[PDB]
Amino acid sequence: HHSYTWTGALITPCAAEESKLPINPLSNSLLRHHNMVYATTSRSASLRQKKVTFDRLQVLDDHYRDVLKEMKAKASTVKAKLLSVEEACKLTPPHSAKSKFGYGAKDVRNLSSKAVNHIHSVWKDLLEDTVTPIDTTIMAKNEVFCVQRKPARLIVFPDLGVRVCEKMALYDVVSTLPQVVMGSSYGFQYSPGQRVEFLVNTWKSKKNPMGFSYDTRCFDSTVTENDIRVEESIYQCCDLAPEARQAIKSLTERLYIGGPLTNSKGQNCGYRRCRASGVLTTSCGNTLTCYLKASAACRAAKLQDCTMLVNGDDLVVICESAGVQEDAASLRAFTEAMTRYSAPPGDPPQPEYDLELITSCSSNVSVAHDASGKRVYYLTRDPTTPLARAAWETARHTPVNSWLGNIIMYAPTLWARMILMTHFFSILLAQEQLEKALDCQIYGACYSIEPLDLPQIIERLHGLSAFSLHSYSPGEINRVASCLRKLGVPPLRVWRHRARSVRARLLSQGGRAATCGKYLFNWAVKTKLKLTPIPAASQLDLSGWFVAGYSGGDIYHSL
Ligand SMILES: CNC(=O)c1c(-c2ccc(F)cc2)oc2cc(N(C)S(C)(=O)=O)c(-c3ccc4c(n3)-c3cc5c(F)cccc5n3CO4)cc12
Repeated sequence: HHSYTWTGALITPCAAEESKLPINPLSNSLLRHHNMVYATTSRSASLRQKKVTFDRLQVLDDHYRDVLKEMKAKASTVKAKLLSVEEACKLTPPHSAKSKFGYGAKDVRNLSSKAVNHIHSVWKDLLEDTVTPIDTTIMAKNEVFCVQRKPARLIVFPDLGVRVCEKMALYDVVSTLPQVVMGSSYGFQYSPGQRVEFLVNTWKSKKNPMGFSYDTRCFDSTVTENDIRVEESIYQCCDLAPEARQAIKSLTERLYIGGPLTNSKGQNCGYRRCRASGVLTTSCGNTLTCYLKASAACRAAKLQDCTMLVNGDDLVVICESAGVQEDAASLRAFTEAMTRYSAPPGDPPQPEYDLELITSCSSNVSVAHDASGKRVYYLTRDPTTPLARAAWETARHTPVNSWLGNIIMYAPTLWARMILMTHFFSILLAQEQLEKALDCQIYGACYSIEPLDLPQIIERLHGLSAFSLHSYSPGEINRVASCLRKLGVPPLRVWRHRARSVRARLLSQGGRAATCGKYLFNWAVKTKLKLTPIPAASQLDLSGWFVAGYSGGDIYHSL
């Protein structure tokens, strides 16, 4: 019952891999301690192979099926549509992996005869054959990190044409079903502001609250054949088209339950009998399965009035405290129940009695005050990885503009404001590329964002508060200042002076650039300005952004 089977054929790269941090003329103005930033190469694969390969034992009790019965009752109310070849195509990222059958993401998007005809052929094959496994490619992910070295994380994905077909059958399912099944617990519906709003309102809803995060070790590898089959039965509860029922049935048996692994060179690396990293249903499946096992463990553990938040594999449980000795006991029962459902933790879960001490998705809640002195809750994180990736992106132009994702995800934070905005606007001005749109991958999907749109984007994701925050927690300020010392990043005082300049430079540019100057760098001035909401913000079409998450989803959005 192993998560993976292997042959001995190595996981081979598709290109040349740079491990050591590239050095520009701009590099030293951001990060001086270069020997601390590295990128994971395919050389590291053999170590992840070991970690992600283990046997899984599942013991399903009455709490599991009781919760499943309920999830299916909600699922039965969902009606989902079969996406047109044209709709799924228009949802393909432009720099998505090409097909082995002579067409690319650009071909797919422009609706080329060659591309359209193959998608039609793969779809037909899906409807006629429900048993032949579908091949997948195994790739080592080249991600940037800081010291104190991780091995290369792995991505399993099917051919371009299968990804278009997954979208036709399940894009509407993954979009509408999880909120119906999980309610306010489906994390992927919330904008960062909506999420902080949810946790606080939830933390407050409890007379005496206790919360904890639960992180399963290699969650993808803990997902079993029953788990994947159980998810299919949730999808099949929807009112679907017969063509969608068959295609979902086919994709499950032939791709989702598992299949063979192949490298870039095309050698059989082995077999997968667990969750694929690069399938549409990764984010959605992991959310439903994590919620199902967690909900059932709460019952098992007898946790009092538990509200939870599920985001893929990241889980947070906020419940009514029964007492410190009781909560800590209840927690070990939760872990024991979880373990039985084949989802044990990496490090054990700790009960927390302060919302600001729970960490999930590498983030935690913090406080600052808006212009009028009012306490404002925002999500923050340790700036170490965002800053090390920003240093990598200072010298190398990447398909993922980590820093732009970071600015969009963490606009109200001290560090995103003072360092990421300041540094990258300085670069954009120098290169005259403020108006040049950038594809940026955020925790799944790909977004085409024009930097000039950051003020209006931020206002709709965080509010005007983000441009007015001050009086940050000392704990936050110290986490940031220690990180800057660790990485050799100039002190925050240096960034306020540079920001005054970038601000002045943006204002002298007029229009949208001056709107970027006025709003993003208003913290830098002593003689502040009282900001108003931006007219263009309400006119931005953010439909389909936060309806759901799409891990290996291969989903694209534009403005
Ligand atoms: C179960 N755990 C949680 O729900 C999260 C917790 C938490 C839970 C309990 C706690 F006590 C303390 C923290 O913090 C999170 C931070 C998160 N960010 C990284 S952020 C600050 O919102 O941008 C996310 C998250 C996950 C997936 C996403 C996004 N965000 C996200 C933002 C985003 C965007 F701004 C534009 C476009 C796409 C976007 N996505 C697409 O996918 C989830 C969580």
